[PDB]
This record gives sequence, C-alpha cells and structure tokens, in this order.
Amino acid sequence: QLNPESADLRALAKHLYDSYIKSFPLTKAKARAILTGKTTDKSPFVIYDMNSLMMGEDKIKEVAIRIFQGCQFRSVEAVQEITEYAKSIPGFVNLDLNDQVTLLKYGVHEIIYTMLASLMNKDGVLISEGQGFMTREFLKSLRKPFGDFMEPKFEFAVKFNALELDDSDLAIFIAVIILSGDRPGLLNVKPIEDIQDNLLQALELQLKLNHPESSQLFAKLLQKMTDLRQIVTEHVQLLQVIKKTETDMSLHPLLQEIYKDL
Amino acid sequence: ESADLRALAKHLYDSYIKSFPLTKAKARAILTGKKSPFVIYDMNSLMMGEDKIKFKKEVAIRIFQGCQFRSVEAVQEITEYAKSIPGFVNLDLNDQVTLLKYGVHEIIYTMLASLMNKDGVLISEGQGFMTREFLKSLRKPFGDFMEPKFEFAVKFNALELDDSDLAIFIAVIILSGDRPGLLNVKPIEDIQDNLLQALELQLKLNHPESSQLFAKLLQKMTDLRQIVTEHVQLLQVIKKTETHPLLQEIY
Ligand SMILES: COc1ccc2c(c1)c(CC(=O)O)c(C)n2C(=O)c1ccc(Cl)cc1
Ligand SMILES: COc1ccc2c(c1)c(CC(=O)O)c(C)n2C(=O)c1ccc(Cl)cc1
Ligand SMILES: COc1ccc2c(c1)c(CC(=O)O)c(C)n2C(=O)c1ccc(Cl)cc1
Repeated sequence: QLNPESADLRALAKHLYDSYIKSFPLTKAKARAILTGKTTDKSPFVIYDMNSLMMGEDKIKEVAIRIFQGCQFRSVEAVQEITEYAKSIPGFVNLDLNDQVTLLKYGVHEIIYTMLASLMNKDGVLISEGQGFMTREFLKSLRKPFGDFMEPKFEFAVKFNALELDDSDLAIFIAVIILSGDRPGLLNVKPIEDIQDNLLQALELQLKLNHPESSQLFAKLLQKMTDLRQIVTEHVQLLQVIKKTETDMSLHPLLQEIYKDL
Repeated sequence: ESADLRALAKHLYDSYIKSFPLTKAKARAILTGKKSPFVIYDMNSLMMGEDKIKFKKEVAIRIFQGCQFRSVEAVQEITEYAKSIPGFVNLDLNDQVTLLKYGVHEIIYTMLASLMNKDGVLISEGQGFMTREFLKSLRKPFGDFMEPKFEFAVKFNALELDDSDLAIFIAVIILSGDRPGLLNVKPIEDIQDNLLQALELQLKLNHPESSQLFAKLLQKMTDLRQIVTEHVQLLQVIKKTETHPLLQEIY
C-alpha cells in the first residue's frame, strides 16, 4: 500500500498544495463554485456587451484597449503570484540565480494559461477576482486585432478542463512546468531535471490516487504541455501585431522582458 | 494485462522492423564504427558520392530536393507500419488519412534522429554520411533547414531509446486524437490509451535505470511539433526561388 518512497511523494504533494492555496487567491474550487451556482455574493455580474461593460465598471471593483490594459495588469499580478509559488518548490531557490530567472521567464505564461482555464467554461471567463464574468462572444467581437486573442485560450481551456483536474493536481503540474530543464539558456540542466523527475513522480502518484478510474491521465496531462507552447508562440505573434497597429499602446515592462528574445 | 501489453509491444517491434529498412541499432553500429559509409563533407565529396555511390545545377537546391524525395519514400514506410497497429485499419477511412497526414512529419524527425549524431546524418540507407557542417554551410536559407533537426536529435538521442522503444512511441504519435478534422476521436484515443500503457511498461522494463523516462519522452512531443511548425515555415519561405511538373505533383 504505502511505503517509505511513496510517503515522501505524498508529503511533497501536500506541501505543494498548501503553498498553492497560499499563493493563488482564486483557486479552481472557488472558480467552479461561482460558475456552477450559488446565491452568496458569489454570483458574478455578467458583461456581454458595451452597455453591460459600462454597467460593470460601477458594480465591479475604446473598450478594446481598456480590456487590453486590464488583462495586461492581471498578468503582471499573476506573474507575481507564480513567482511567489515557485520559491516554495523545494530546491528552486537553491539553483543558480540565472536559471531561476530563465525558468520563470519561460514557465510563467504556460502556467498562466493553465490556471486561466480554471476560470473559464465554453461561454466565458471570470474576471476581477470572480466578481465579473466576461462572455466569450463579447471578447470575440472586439476590434480586429483584439477579438482574436482570447479564443485560442478558450479552445484550450474547454479541452484541458475535460481532464477534470482539481487544485491539488494543478499545484504539482504547475511545479513540473516550471522546473523544465529544456528551457533555452539553462546553465545547469542536471540539478533542474533531478527536481523535475521528483515532481513527476509526485504528480504520477497524485493522479493515480485522486483519479483511480481516469486511465493514463498522467500521459494525457503531459501531452497538454504542447498545447501550452502553441498558445504562447501564437500569442507572441499576436502581440507583435498589436505593437505595430497601436503605437499608442503600451505594454508593462515586466511582460516586455519575459517576451524579449523568448 | 501485464502480458497483453508485452504482446502489443512485441508486435509493434516486429512490424516496425519489417516496415523500416534502416533501424536505429543498424544506424548506431554504422555511426560509431562497427563498410565505412561514403562521407559528404564538402562540394567535391558530394559530386564524387553522386556517381561513385549513386543516390536517388545548384547544390543547395538539389540537396533540399533530395530531402523531399526521401521524405516521400519514408511516408509510405510509415503508412504501412501504421496499418499494423491494432485498431488503426478499423477506424473511419478519412480519420486514418487525417492521422497520417498530420503524423508523418513528427515521425519523420523522430526517426531521423536515429540516423543522426552531433556531427552528421546517415543518407541513402547508411551508404553515406552527410556532415552537419556541410549542411550548415549551405547558402540562402538552406544552410538552416537541417540544423533544427540536429538540435532536436541531440536532445532526443540523450534518452538512449532503442528500436523496441521507438516502435511503440511512433504508434502513439500516429494515434493522436487532437488532430484537426477527426470525425470519431473516441477509438483513436482508446487505442493511444492502450499504446501509452504499452509504452510505459516497455520503458520501465527496458530501462529500470532512467527514472520517469516515460514522462520525459512525452515531453519531447512538445519539441517535435515545434520542429514541424518551424519546418512548415521555412518551406513556405523557400516558395520564393526561381530555381518537373509531374514530379512537383508527386511531392
Ligand atoms: C483573461 O484575460 C482577461 C480579460 C479581461 C479582463 C481580465 C482578464 C481581468 C482580470 C481578471 O480576470 O482577474 C479583468 C478585470 N478584465 C476586464 O474585463 C476589464 C474590463 C475593463 C477594464 Cl477598464 C479593465 C479590465
Ligand atoms: C490570460 O492570458 C492573456 C490573454 C490575452 C492577453 C494577455 C494574457 C496579456 C498579458 C501578457 O501576455 O503578459 C495581454 C497584453 N493580452 C492581450 O493582448 C489582450 C488583447 C485584447 C483583449 Cl480584448 C484582451 C487581452
Ligand atoms: C524519415 O524521413 C527522412 C527525411 C529526410 C532524411 C531522411 C529520412 C534520411 C535518412 C535516410 O535517407 O536513410 C536522410 C539522410 N534525410 C535527409 O535529411 C537528406 C538530405 C539530403 C539528401 Cl540529398 C538526402 C537525404
């Protein structure tokens, strides 16, 4: 049943889950509760058009660019949360400082899209800490350059969410993503792969115990990692179109460094 | 199932051995040193190997075209192999075509790695060895079409997989249920599910040593698809060169 090796893996899964809850205010469990059905101030105000958007700004704490800026800041914040979480991953802070930067530089967006799926269903996405919900249709109808940014995330989210992972699963998966080893520019790949192998072992057991009847969930989840890369690249090219189409459009420095020479 | 997975593994290996002329074991012997292949390291050596070895104006272009000739050949070998995978033939015909159309490229690079090392690649069934430098020394954008494969190969070969491993991995690549246009994704995923179990057992029995090799191999699929997207890119750019009708059709 349980053994010395298996026991260390469960301890790691728990540590990671506990750190995950402490680092990310809006978990998938909370997201799903708001999306499925409640009464408490859990019910989100829905934005599906210009007027409703107008209304949401009064109920929630051109539009194309206003949505852009809001989504832009939330990513900066997400980077901060992910960065905080990364430090809790055993051995991560002990690695060469440059590699810590490299790992974050490349894992941050893959993680952002992974967790964003937790806030999405086929019809829309929770915003402003769960207070609002912006429909998929509204986002897809935005001015040419802007109405093409979210669909690819929704397409991914609908399929990824089909795996039915919960937060304890995601906590370990997110750690695996960060501690890659095949990221461009890494100095000491060995120590990084040793940590990842251990996280992989933890994720494998975690999925088997939490999802007994889900055959090869582990392999299916790992394959999803390719969907994430695709999302990142595609997103980058779309970002380049924006930089040129809206010379009056900014872009937070933090995000700008992540994308530099990516 | 313990035994049902090994039967599947053995079956794929046997079929893979029969569908693919040059195996990794075969190529490895030839690559490290175990008939010394003709080496193409520069222009004159190529020219010599052409009439001396006999393969099948402007070198960069002819080399690029030879890559296509071999790719098309490989496709038939892969198609035949795909047909030996249990369940494949019973799938909707259009899906089979969809799965092959999107999978051959991934498989081509996977297998191409078996014939590469950090210094070059084995050509024309091991008879030759085109050097990595000669390839990188090609002009226009041609001196950069093989390099990404080498970099992928270098990383992929580090897993030290053997033919029996690759046989199952290649079947997994073919039965990808996320290919665009599929009409009945279920059977495809049910087969890949069965193949993934077989691949997992195979890697644990064949390499007790390397921890999480199964997971590491699957992560390599991220790399593969990038090599492909990237390859499709260069191919379109190449579509901007002046320097048949029936051949252009075949390819
Ligand atoms: C998945 O990408 C998005 C897209 C739109 C977003 C957000 C995130 C967040 C943040 C979040 O969801 O956590 C908010 C608040 N969005 C807004 O709709 C918005 C609307 C008007 C203004 Cl002025 C500013 C922001
Ligand atoms: C959670 O995933 C996303 C999705 C879209 C994003 C971003 C992050 C970031 C932040 C980043 O990429 O670091 C920017 C700047 N996005 C946009 O360009 C954008 C354009 C138009 C609209 Cl309507 C909404 C968003
Ligand atoms: C699985 O599909 C392929 C695709 C391309 C290939 C090969 C196999 C092999 C392996 C083989 O042919 O045995 C080689 C050597 N490829 C070349 O890059 C190449 C380049 C220039 C010329 Cl002129 C000829 C071949």
